Amino acid sequence: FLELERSSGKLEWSAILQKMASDLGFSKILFGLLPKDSQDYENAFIVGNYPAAWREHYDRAGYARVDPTVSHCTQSVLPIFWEPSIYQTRKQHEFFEEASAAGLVYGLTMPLHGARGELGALSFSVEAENRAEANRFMESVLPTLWMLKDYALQSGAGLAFE
Amino acid sequence: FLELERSSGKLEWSAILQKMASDLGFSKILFGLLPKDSQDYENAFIVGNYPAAWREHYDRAGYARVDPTVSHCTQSVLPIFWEPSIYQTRKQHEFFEEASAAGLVYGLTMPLHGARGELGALSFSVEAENRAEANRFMESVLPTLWMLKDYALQSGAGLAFE
Ligand SMILES: CCCCCCCCCCCC(=O)CC(=O)N[C@H]1CCOC1=O
Ligand SMILES: CCCCCCCCCCCC(=O)CC(=O)N[C@H]1CCOC1=O
Repeated sequence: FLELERSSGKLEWSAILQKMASDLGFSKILFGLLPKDSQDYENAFIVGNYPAAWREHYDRAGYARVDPTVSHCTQSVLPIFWEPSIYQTRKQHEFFEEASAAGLVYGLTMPLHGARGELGALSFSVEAENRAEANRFMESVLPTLWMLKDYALQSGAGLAFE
Repeated sequence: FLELERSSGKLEWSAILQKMASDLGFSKILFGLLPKDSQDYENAFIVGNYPAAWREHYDRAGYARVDPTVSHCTQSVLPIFWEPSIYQTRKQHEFFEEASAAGLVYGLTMPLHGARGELGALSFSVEAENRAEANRFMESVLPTLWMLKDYALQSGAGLAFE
């Protein structure tokens, strides 16, 4: 964990975080953070290895308003796993359909709530045969991810905002 | 963890929170929470089994402004262990002495920061022969406490502010 705070630049920080997650079985991650009282998702500090095309489409299509993982993070500090049942509206189902196309079917999002009011999300996406297997994979490393999201929050907020 | 969300009142919640911690090896705990922008450290939402005489003395002496765990919580999301070196000022050394006499020698504080901008702390105090062994035992249950502090913050801020 230490290496995240004693890293020095965003490039290096992002690599380390990507490697920690990868080491926990996750090939794709996203770390997004907004400062206090903000809503400018355009100017949101973003880190990880989501497909670049998905990221740009996401941002263009205003999907942050449709993404149930985002609304959830505004309302809780607890993780949300990407289950069909979180995608409820037609919009959300079509978002689900596209997101699954970019290779984001299975995963979870840890809400991020910082000391200085920072708001964010750390998502981990995993590859598996089915949901039952994906969930086993995630559940096995869940207490580590839980520590990791707070470590990432503290060090990344310092990067993004100091 | 669910037993915490499935409880109805502060009475029931506090009993569950205290029993979990005890089952985990911690004889004393303190769960304190404030709403957003609050500085009312004395008139806060408090739960746990610290000695009653300690709490009364603490608040009356405005110890939340001296107690290093509280100032750390304002700035971070990461745990502060109750190490000798965190008490640096003379006022903190006199605090440390008085807390040691309440039996609060070995422990850690988890900073709490909620979705609706809640501010607080969840403390766990352990009885051990020495700081070597205490840190050892706290090390070994830290991933569980890490998950637990967020489950307690999410359900806690509910009962307190709704
Ligand atoms: C409350 C946090 C707001 C600040 C964070 C920056 C704003 C938008 C950043 C994108 C967040 C996501 O992209 C969430 C995610 O990982 N969704 C998964 C689920 C299925 O496919 C996906 O893309
Ligand atoms: C950012 C938090 C401010 C609001 C939370 C409630 C208000 C203050 C309540 C008292 C907090 C403590 O009591 C902290 C603690 O655990 N101190 C240990 C360390 C050695 O002796 C102790 O008593």
